[PDB]
Amino acid sequence: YKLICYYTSWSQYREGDGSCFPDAIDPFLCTHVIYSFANISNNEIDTWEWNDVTLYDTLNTLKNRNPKLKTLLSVGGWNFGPERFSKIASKTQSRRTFIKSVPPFLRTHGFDGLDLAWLYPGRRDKRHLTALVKEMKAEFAREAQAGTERLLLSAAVSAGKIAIDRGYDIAQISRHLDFISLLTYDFHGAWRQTVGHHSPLFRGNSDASSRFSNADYAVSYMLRLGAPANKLVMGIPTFGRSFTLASSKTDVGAPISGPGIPGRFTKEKGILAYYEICDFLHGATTHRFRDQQVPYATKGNQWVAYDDQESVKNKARYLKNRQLAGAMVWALDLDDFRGTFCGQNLTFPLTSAVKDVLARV
Ligand SMILES: *[C@@H]1O[C@H](CO)[C@@H](O[C@H]2O[C@H](CO)[C@@H](O[C@H]3O[C@H](CO)[C@@H](O)[C@H](O)[C@@H]3O)[C@H](O)[C@H]2NC(C)=O)[C@H](O)[C@H]1NC(C)=O
Repeated sequence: YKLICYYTSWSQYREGDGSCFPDAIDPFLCTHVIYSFANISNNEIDTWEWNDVTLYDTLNTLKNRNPKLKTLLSVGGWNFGPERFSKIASKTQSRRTFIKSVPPFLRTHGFDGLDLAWLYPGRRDKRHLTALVKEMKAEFAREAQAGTERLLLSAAVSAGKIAIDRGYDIAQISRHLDFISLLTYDFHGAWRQTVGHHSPLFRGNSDASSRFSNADYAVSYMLRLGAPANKLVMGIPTFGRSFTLASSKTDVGAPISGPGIPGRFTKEKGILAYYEICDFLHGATTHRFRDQQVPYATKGNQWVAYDDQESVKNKARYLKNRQLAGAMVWALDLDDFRGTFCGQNLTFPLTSAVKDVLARV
């Protein structure tokens, strides 16, 4: 069982305790840690924050306390134009230049692999996406000839039926990717105004349309398109999505006027870190969609959908019963990394819960 964990580079800037560096990571918690978002310039992989070289180095030293740890660097992300990616993949000339530029870069900074986070391929990208992966892996097999351990190659994929049908050739890229991470937590549309859970586990007996929006369906679909169970990694949120109610209605279906208010440390509308949700929970009413098996809390005119220890152990068991390769946790830095915000003196509550379940059988 794999436990891929993402560490986001821009979490250093957060004020107070909110600040997180490679430093705070438990060497023995995850199996793969993915440093989040490198850039591309002149069709060549490159750093993003000025001190990426120092943090790169800082993270890669964890491999000194734990030999078996493996780290990878991710390319793209949400603040990286889709188009920008799409331009590089279409022109074989500019694509080969990018591919040729990765090995070196990783070997120098100490990573054991690359992670592609092209955030959403369009109908016109599917063919090139397949080209990019295919060729990139060929490059990695060829470079292992130099007598060093072959670099890994993976990818962050959407879990939206429509998104997959539109831009991914799952059967084709499944064979060159070392492992695939399903973004099973972006389900409730950024578009419409209705309270809903972004990462539901199950269909949920009460609501006909868009059953395609839950981890279970996303997973069953990928297996059908051709992805091997031994390459799928299911995504698990370590954050919550907030909304500002537009009425005293709190139950499934209630009106919304927009995202929720900012977090004191997170400072971003609509999102809250797990440690912020821990402080928010005080004096809030909790609820739990029994059909989907996922939380939600309300307080004042704020309605928050999130994941606790139990909702997370649940997804972990599911993951196991379908025999998937493992779990993926988005943001170690959104988890209670210090462990001084959520009751129990434990550190990394959620990611640990996933790990305990994974080490069972
Ligand atoms: C990831 O890589 C991007 C592509 O290289 C970087 O971008 C830009 O490259 C230049 C420089 O900023 C931009 O054009 C600017 O350059 C000069 C400064 O010499 C300015 O005078 C001019 O006004 C422009 O700002 C381009 O806009 C841009 N290329 C694009 C956007 O297509 C980008 O900085 C980098 N991202 C980060 C955070 O490193």
